[PDB]
Amino acid sequence: DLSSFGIREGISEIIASTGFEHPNAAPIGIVMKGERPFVRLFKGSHTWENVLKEKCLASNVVYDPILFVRSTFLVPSEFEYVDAGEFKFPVLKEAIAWVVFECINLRNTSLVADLVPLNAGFNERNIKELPVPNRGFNAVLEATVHATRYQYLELIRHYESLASKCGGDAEKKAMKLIYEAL
Amino acid sequence: DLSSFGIREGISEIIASTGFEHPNAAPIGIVMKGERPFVRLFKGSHTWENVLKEKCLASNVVYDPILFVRSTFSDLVPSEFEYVDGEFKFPVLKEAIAWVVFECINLRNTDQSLVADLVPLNAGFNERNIKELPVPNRGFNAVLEATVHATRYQLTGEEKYLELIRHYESLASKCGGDAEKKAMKLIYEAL
Ligand SMILES: Cc1cc2nc3c(=O)[nH]c(=O)nc-3n(C[C@H](O)[C@H](O)[C@H](O)COP(=O)(O)O)c2cc1C
Ligand SMILES: Cc1cc2nc3c(=O)[nH]c(=O)nc-3n(C[C@H](O)[C@H](O)[C@H](O)COP(=O)(O)O)c2cc1C
Repeated sequence: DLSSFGIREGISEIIASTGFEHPNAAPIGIVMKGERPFVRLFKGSHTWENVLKEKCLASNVVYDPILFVRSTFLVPSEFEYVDAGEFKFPVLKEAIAWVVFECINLRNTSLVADLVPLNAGFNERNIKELPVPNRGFNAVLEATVHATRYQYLELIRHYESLASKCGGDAEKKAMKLIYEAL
Repeated sequence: DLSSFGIREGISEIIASTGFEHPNAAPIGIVMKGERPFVRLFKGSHTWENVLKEKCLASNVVYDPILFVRSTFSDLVPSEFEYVDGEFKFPVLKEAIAWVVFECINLRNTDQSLVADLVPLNAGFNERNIKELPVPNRGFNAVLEATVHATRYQLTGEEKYLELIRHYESLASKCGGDAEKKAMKLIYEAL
């Protein structure tokens, strides 16, 4: 039941892990519009390269804005390996919940692929506080989108003030990290 | 532990319930920056009037964008609330994920706002209301922003705001589910 692992109606903003041979993480929206979940991957990214080669991707639900930003620009010790068929596949140690997916029906449009769930897990250890809407966290999320597009600088500058007004220390540090990264 | 009930560092966007004698709900940001949480209420609102008289307010954590927009632009009906416990009961939302009843203290005017610190009196969790895992969704986030800009459009009349609402409608349509798309329709109807 994908809903329990954060894969929900609309576009769920998660951190996608890929790379059996070298783990990689990057924010990705998984889309759910009534049928199988699917992804639309910008061509050229390591996520795109990994899905083409390996046809596997895992979702990682993350509420930490620092992790979102660091993954927009993670080292192997940050990943753990979980069962994906007879292979093991990297997910984030700090994931609240993960689902490993086989990527199917690959088609260029970006690269689009539908997702078939292989295995899923929940990390009780990782939920310490109750999630609550925070416009500062939302602002960091909008900044990472523009950062990725930039890879826009003017736009990132605006979100900074919302992150500073509404964010906690973690949102403020994440926004600092974006500024440093570019 | 307030973080267990959704009162976290920074400004937590919740729906505040107030009104011993007639329950009222409205989106409000509770601010936490190292000490007691506090609220900055715009003068003249129903939440403001109830805090002034009663000095009590409850946070309600809500992930439903429909309830956000309805509480912003409408009156929730008394059947949407339930009563929880010092002496006297106090209204919280039945659809709240988690609620905290606070005594409002140190009421002070600054600017065109009433500021109050918050001392928790009681708190609860509604297991029954968590059915899916929360996940960041830019459509939900767009609904939140659109509600802010819509209130400013009512302020100020500026077209700058209708243009922003249209951009957020676009994200709600792309990224949201059915609930977000319904929420945006309610914003439009309200305007
Ligand atoms: C919140 C957010 C959502 C994103 N969603 C997608 C997406 O669904 N598809 C995509 O290709 N890129 C998406 N991106 C952009 C990628 O995260 C970005 O290009 C990333 O840095 C690629 O890194 P990689 O080469 O390691 O895969 C998103 C970025 C942000 C911050
Ligand atoms: C996301 C969001 C956050 C808000 N935060 C506050 C706030 O913290 N303080 C405040 O006075 N009004 C805030 N508002 C505006 C009130 O929600 C709005 O004026 C509401 O209509 C008040 O209704 P009431 O008269 O029933 O109190 C916020 C609105 C939105 C949509």
